[PDB]
Amino acid sequence: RPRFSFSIAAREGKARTGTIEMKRGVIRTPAFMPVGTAATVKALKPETVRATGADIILGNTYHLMLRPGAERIAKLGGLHSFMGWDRPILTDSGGFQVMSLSKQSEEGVTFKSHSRHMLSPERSIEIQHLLGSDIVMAFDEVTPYPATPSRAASSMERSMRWAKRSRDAFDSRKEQAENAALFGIQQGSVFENLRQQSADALAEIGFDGYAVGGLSGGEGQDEMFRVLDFSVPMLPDDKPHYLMGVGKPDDIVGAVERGIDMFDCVLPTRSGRNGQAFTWDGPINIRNARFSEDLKPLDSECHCAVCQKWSRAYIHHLIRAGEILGAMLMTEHNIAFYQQLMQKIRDSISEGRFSQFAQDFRARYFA
Amino acid sequence: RPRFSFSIAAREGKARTGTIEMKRGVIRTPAFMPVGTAATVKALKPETVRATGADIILGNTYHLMLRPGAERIAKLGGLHSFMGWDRPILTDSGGFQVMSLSKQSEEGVTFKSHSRHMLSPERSIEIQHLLGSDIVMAFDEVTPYPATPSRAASSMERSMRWAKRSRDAFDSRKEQAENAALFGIQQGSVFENLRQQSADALAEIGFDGYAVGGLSGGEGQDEMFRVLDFSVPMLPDDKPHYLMGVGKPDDIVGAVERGIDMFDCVLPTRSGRNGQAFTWDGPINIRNARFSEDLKPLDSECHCAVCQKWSRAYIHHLIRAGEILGAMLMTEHNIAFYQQLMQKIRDSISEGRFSQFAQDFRARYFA
Ligand SMILES: [Zn+2]
Ligand SMILES: [Zn+2]
Repeated sequence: RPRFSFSIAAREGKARTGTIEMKRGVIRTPAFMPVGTAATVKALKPETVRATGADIILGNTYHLMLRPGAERIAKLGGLHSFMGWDRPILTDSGGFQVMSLSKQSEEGVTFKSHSRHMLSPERSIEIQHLLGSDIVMAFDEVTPYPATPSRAASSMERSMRWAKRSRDAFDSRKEQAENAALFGIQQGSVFENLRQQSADALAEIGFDGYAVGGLSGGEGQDEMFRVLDFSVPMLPDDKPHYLMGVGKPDDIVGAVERGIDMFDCVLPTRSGRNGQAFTWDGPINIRNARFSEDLKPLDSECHCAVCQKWSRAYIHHLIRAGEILGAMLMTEHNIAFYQQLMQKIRDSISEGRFSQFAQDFRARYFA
Repeated sequence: RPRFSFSIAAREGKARTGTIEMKRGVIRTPAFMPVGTAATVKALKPETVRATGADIILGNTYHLMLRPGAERIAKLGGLHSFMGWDRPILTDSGGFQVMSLSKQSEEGVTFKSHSRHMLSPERSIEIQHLLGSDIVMAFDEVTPYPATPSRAASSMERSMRWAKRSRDAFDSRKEQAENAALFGIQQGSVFENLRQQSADALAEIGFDGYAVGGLSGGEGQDEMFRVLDFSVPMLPDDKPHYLMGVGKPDDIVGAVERGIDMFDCVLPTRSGRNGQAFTWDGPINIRNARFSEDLKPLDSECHCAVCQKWSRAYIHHLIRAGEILGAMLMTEHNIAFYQQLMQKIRDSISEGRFSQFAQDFRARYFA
């Protein structure tokens, strides 16, 4: 396989289905990436993550650089070997979690662990190298929501300067440039002209893929969709489009309708341990008393191992009791659900019936 | 298969190896039973528990009757169906956890949930029926350690009265009597004559197996072994001998040397989630800094899936980070370790080299 190849096999309106080929394997698009925070997809063995259909996982650079540490992971053979996942890994740059969980300047950011630490385009790319990441995210500056036009512009500008620095850091490391891919991130808040300026700048630098950054931050789905409506067509058509941190099933469906090829989100894992299970008739909270003697599976059609073997009543009990197996089963189911969602999307695009799928999906999910 | 058949295939001194055949499957003896507290072996799917080599698990009646409730489990199809374990299950009577976790009389005990509840020989046996238990423990009275001779005697007497009541409750329920087995429990603290009186009384009532109750309560291994020395030969030779709540590896080895065929204990599960891993060179606490860059498996010889795929360094990280996968891997390893211990014991008895095994095991484990 090549370092990186993205091919589109089929289209319907703005939606695309296809594949990204990388050395560690093929990624089917549109793709959903389970989140590995600190070198683990919570409550699942890597074999289980794969069994659900995941082709790629995400790793959180901020968490890894704190614990167990980037240099340490490299000493130990890199993230894939350390955690037992041998397929592609996308790493974020660490910058988001800096702002939400942890001194800012043109050089980068210093911060204290939730221990003093530093990140910058250079160090970020370096850390992702040390981890052995297959898909490297450029380091950008977070743009809060809402942001004024002035501040959105200043920050987008900085982020494009940081994108160039990311590109150069990445390219100067031969091992990294030969074996990994680099994605740039579009900024500009909700403003069309800034989104265009950002797209243009990223395209001129040139990346293997392009993320739409800065959304799912409080603006709500209508605004997110309106921004996607004009922002995604600005990106190069022949490269992957990644919508960072977007994961409700209806968000995913609408985002694919607007040209997005890749997603990540902690909802299936997070929501799973907390009691929320996804179903084709909408989410359920398994802790509800209504499930205490319900012998049905979490979902009536789901092909996952959990739905083949255990009842709502049992999982209800486990989660009420705070048992680890409850978290394990809920998580496996929810990630499997998401992968079946992605498969149905891929198939429907390939068959030119994605519009009808989106309709059918919503009528039932929000019934 | 029959309701219950115990056959001894080989002997060495007081040690025995053989099999218990029951409707739900064969149990290899000497046997170690992973503890399913509230209808789950903590952090493991039943398929994983089986993969480690377990033939039978234990269920805690006290916990189940509190949550999710005995009647509820019966409504739902019984414990095996509810939790996804289709091999034999031994249930305790609930009485121990009453005294350690929750009004006492000749009738039984009432207590408040850690909701007011009640247990007695009759209700205990009934609850174990509702759960669908394959091996039913008679309901007895706990004898604290230390106990005076007078109190040890009074309580042992009560427990033998309760043993008769257990036997009669069990036999009066045709479904239970035809499909399950009933074990009696020997009491008498550390006193030989009371242990003899108890053995005699149990044998006269007649049970499918006989537990040595009242040990591993603070007396320490030397005293436990001294009591086993005279107490186990008092039990019928042709039925299983169960030592309740005994689980350190050296305790198990010495107990088998004295005639015990069955064990349960929460150490491998409990100790696992807390960081303790069993090895043939002795336990280790994986949280220790010494393991942060150790690429070796938990144990150099262990055949378990954990030791084939992950390093000490990774598990170290997971447990330090409070990740659920750390608990999963530690537990799978420790239960697998215990099952390999039981296998080595079985094989060595079958080959007439158990004495040498016990020697070799100790010299290395306590090196
Ligand atoms: Zn499912
Ligand atoms: Zn192992």
